[PDB]
Amino acid sequence: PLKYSYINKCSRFLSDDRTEVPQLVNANQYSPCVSIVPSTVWEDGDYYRKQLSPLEGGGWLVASGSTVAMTEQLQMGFGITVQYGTDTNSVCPKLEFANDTKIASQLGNCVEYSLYGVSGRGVFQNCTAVGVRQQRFVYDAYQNLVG
Amino acid sequence: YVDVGPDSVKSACIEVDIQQTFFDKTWPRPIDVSKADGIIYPQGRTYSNITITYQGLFPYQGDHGDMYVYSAGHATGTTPQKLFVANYSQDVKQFANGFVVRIGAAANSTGTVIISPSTSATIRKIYPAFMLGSSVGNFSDGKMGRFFNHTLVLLPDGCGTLLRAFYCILEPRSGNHCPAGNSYTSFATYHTPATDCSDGNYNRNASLNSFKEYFNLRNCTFMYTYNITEDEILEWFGITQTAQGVHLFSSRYVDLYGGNMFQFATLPVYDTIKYYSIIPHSIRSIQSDRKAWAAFYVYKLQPLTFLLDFSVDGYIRRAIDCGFNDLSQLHCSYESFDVESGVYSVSSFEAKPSGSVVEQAEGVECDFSPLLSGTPPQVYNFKRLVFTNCNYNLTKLLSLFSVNDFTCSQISPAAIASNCYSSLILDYFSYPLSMKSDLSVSSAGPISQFNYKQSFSNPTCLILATVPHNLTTITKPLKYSYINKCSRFLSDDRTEVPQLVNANQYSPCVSIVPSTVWEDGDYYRKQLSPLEGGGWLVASGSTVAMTEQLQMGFGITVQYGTDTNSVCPKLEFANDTKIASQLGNCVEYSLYGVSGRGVFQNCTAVGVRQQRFVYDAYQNLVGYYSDDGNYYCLRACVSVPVSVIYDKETKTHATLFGSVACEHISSTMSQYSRSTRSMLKRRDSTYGPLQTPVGCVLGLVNSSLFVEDCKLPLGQSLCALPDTPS
Amino acid sequence: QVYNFKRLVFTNCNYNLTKLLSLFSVNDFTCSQISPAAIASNCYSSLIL
Ligand SMILES: *[C@@H]1O[C@H](CO)[C@@H](O[C@@H]2O[C@H](CO)[C@@H](O)[C@H](O)[C@H]2NC(C)=O)[C@H](O)[C@H]1NC(C)=O
Ligand SMILES: *[C@@H]1O[C@H](CO)[C@@H](O[C@@H]2O[C@H](CO)[C@@H](O)[C@H](O)[C@H]2NC(C)=O)[C@H](O)[C@H]1NC(C)=O
Ligand SMILES: *[C@@H]1O[C@H](CO)[C@@H](O[C@@H]2O[C@H](CO)[C@@H](O)[C@H](O)[C@H]2NC(C)=O)[C@H](O)[C@H]1NC(C)=O
Ligand SMILES: *[C@@H]1O[C@H](CO)[C@@H](O)[C@H](O)[C@H]1NC(C)=O
Ligand SMILES: *[C@@H]1O[C@H](CO)[C@@H](O)[C@H](O)[C@H]1NC(C)=O
Ligand SMILES: *[C@@H]1O[C@H](CO)[C@@H](O)[C@H](O)[C@H]1NC(C)=O
Ligand SMILES: *[C@@H]1O[C@H](CO)[C@@H](O)[C@H](O)[C@H]1NC(C)=O
Ligand SMILES: *[C@@H]1O[C@H](CO)[C@@H](O)[C@H](O)[C@H]1NC(C)=O
Ligand SMILES: *[C@@H]1O[C@H](CO)[C@@H](O)[C@H](O)[C@H]1NC(C)=O
Ligand SMILES: *[C@@H]1O[C@H](CO)[C@@H](O)[C@H](O)[C@H]1NC(C)=O
Ligand SMILES: *[C@@H]1O[C@H](CO)[C@@H](O)[C@H](O)[C@H]1NC(C)=O
Repeated sequence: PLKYSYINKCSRFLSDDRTEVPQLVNANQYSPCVSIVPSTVWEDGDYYRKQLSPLEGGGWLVASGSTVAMTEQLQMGFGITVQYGTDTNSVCPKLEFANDTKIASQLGNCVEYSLYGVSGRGVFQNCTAVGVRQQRFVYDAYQNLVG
Repeated sequence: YVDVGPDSVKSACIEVDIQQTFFDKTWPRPIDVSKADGIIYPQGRTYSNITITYQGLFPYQGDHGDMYVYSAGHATGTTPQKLFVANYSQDVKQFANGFVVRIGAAANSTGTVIISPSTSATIRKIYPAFMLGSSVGNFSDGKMGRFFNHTLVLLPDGCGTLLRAFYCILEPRSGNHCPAGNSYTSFATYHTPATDCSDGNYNRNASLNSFKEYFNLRNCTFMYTYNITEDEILEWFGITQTAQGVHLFSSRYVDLYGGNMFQFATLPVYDTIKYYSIIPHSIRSIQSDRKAWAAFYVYKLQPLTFLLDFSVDGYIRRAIDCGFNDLSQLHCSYESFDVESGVYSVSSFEAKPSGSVVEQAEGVECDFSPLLSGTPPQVYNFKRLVFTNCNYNLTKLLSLFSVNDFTCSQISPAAIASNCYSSLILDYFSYPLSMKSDLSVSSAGPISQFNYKQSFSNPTCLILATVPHNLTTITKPLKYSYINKCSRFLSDDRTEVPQLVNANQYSPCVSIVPSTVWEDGDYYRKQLSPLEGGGWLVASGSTVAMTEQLQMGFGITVQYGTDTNSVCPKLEFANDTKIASQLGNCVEYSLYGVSGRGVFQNCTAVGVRQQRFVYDAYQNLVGYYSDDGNYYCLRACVSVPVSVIYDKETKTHATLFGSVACEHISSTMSQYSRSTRSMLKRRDSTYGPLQTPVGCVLGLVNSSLFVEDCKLPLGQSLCALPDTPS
Repeated sequence: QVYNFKRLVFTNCNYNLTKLLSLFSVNDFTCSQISPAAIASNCYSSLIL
């Protein structure tokens, strides 16, 4: 980027032009003020305003931003999060299964396991097939895997 | 970007006539929660026949939904004419934690054409279209629902066997009857069955192209398609949004028969949805070829708790909305669909609150002129202003400076501005912003070690700010200065006693330190008096360069009280229209900034007079003196206890309101308990309330029978008989 | 820019994040509710960056 930049203001002016209320960003979501802010901030302290319609509840959207000088090598940041699902846990590290043994039946002992990233320890048995298909995991009222 | 295919052959569109009065119908469809209608299956797990409670987004049991019906447009004779559609294009709704819909439930039945209802045509399922996005606004003709940026588009295309979805930018068209044209009425889409959906060649692009005739796609970033096959059976569908993106659900893929939702698909879009609307559509079919279509419905979702009856086959078959009734509350508490017969307690009524009155005031604007001129103090020299009896508007003060640091411990900053107090105290000082890293109310920096501290017994706030170029009556210190040490030497010349500053007090070392520190690292000493046991006062300090604009800080604390609360925000009492002496049964109130709710009564005037309020041994307000010379007593307000008689043998119930008596009873309650009490009304809509010696009851019937044991005694001699066995 | 975020999500897939990490020089790596090593070895319904 020409300069690194960010929004340092995002609030709505009350229609009576005195009172004002801030609009803090929602976790994991874009702030609403992005609708008026330019893709980069052209100059430090740049600001913009939008009149708001009675459909919008009135007032003026107000926003501003600030900048930081560019560098010879780009500097970057990342955010990383993960989500644990139940039958959707298909994201994994590449498998190390090569040069091992056939799985998973042993029957056998109550062997440690992971299925689609769901860890546990236990023994398996030939069973019927209660409800319901394609949910993969089955649980009791006590939050213990049943099968 | 996405290969949506070619732009429309013309910018022109078919004219749209609004025929909405033809479409007004009353065909409500309340949710059969007992049938698990509209239930979304839990994510990723399944169960045996055990019943478990669960929490998630769900429809309300009593919701009748919103109804929309698609219909044929105008055609006459053997050919198509102009569209005749509903005004649904104007129905913008806020997104509200998703929704679910009912599609085709009226299949294999007959109804009417609606636009030409005399035909009495048989009805068949038709699939809905929608648009979602973060903003809406006026069309250049002032029409409702124009959209901004990119929006979700969901449309069946041609026959229902194909479903499409997109994320793209719409563009208005200047053709006649189109959004940038000035002949525009309202947007609509259409299908033309005469050639569309040929049996050997279904027209997969039919609906998209009619959409394209009113808008030009730009920047399409996503597209999806899905495979569907025809089946007139009812299907459920819905939408939710999470930080993982939008999710789509349907009953068709897994539980076509039972209707349980499953997550059929997901979407990559992470833009938050703020608005939702239904896309209007019409059939271009020939006037003798018209076909009526089955009704379509929509239902809102909310994060409600439900009992769920899983089938041994893993389908949810029954569910209980816990908040639907007091009866439902009982089932949820016992985690079952069969509570043992008995009398049971249920939650009480809130007793019907009403609008506020206040007895605050009075006073004059708090003079804040000491801050408007001269040089502010060094960190150990603080100025203080005590404010009592006066009115304020702190935002007026905020306009005078640029604030570079705002923080408030133990109180929101909005509240401290709006709160009324026994006192308001402001400390103010010069402060370079180079030192702002060392200052917070909890900071370990030398500024707080030796120059200033605040008590935490009272809520506090802090402000750092600088002077605007038009505030030059305020002036700069030669240098900013601070004490970076304060201790006293012991008289024996081997040890030293540190002296951290006390909260809300000047450091003792100020008595020797100069009004400014002449040089960085300067130190000073004074011999201690013999009354102090001798030894030497010691202090040292440091400086910071002067800056182009003066930099300053503020400390704010407030003091709580009752009849001493004469410091308040400026107030306006117009159109209350009355305050104390106006009753009332439950009203909100504030007296001198003391909040509460209750009812007042004209009474005596126990002492001590003029002491403001009056309290019991448990610190609850008892009553209050007023400037009308009248003592008011306060009873707070009185809640109504509730209980329920339940007869599982006949599956019937009845209720008791306790000691409250039927004189405060009304057919509906604003007081309030649970969203409905209609289950009682199933018999009691037709009868008056009945007073009993214990209390007023509903649906009891005064039989005057004498029975030795009801197994449902109401206490005293009261006894509710079960109706006779089946 | 920080108000312009780009997001990647991953489902159904296999990874070796240390090979990804080799492409940049990291001067700050921290995490919460997970060790920085375990986030690479744990399996998930999604991975979000
Ligand atoms: C389902 O749960 C019930 C618990 O109530 C188990 O008990 C049987 O339920 C059926 C259906 O109500 C009755 O007809 C039987 O008489 C019940 N058995 C007994 C001993 O009371 C039932 O075993 C469970 N089913 C499965 C497949 O686990
Ligand atoms: C599922 O949908 C896809 C497209 O969304 C279908 O794919 C093509 O469908 C046309 C329609 O006649 C065929 O002529 C093509 O040969 C199909 N392409 C293929 C099979 O690669 C597909 O037919 C649908 N149904 C399925 C997979 O059962
Ligand atoms: C009316 O439509 C319903 C679906 O809306 C039909 O229900 C299906 O009918 C078939 C044919 O007998 C059954 O095998 C299925 O079990 C039914 N349910 C499905 C597919 O979910 C019903 O038969 C139709 N009735 C008439 C008279 O046409
Ligand atoms: C998004 O919408 C806002 C108004 O809703 C508009 O000002 C902004 O330019 C849009 N962003 C685009 C078109 O990239
Ligand atoms: C335009 O938007 C405003 C904002 O609420 C709305 O009240 C009005 O009905 C719309 N149409 C016209 C023609 O002003
Ligand atoms: C037990 O498992 C085998 C395979 O391990 C399977 O073929 C069989 O169907 C199962 N038993 C029953 C009763 O289904
Ligand atoms: C037509 O649109 C209006 C919105 O202006 C809506 O309130 C009304 O319910 C619609 N239907 C009618 C008048 O039948
Ligand atoms: C969208 O189209 C516009 C046309 O002006 C172009 O500037 C932009 O790069 C496109 N964005 C894509 C293809 O993501
Ligand atoms: C004079 O001053 C010091 C204490 O400040 C002490 O030496 C002496 O006792 C004082 N004189 C009298 C009479 O107290
Ligand atoms: C009611 O209050 C007024 C003063 O506001 C007083 O004159 C009057 O005696 C009071 N009445 C009773 C019954 O206490
Ligand atoms: C109910 O019936 C008894 C029987 O004598 C009668 O005395 C009483 O007045 C009736 N009504 C009420 C409200 O109890």
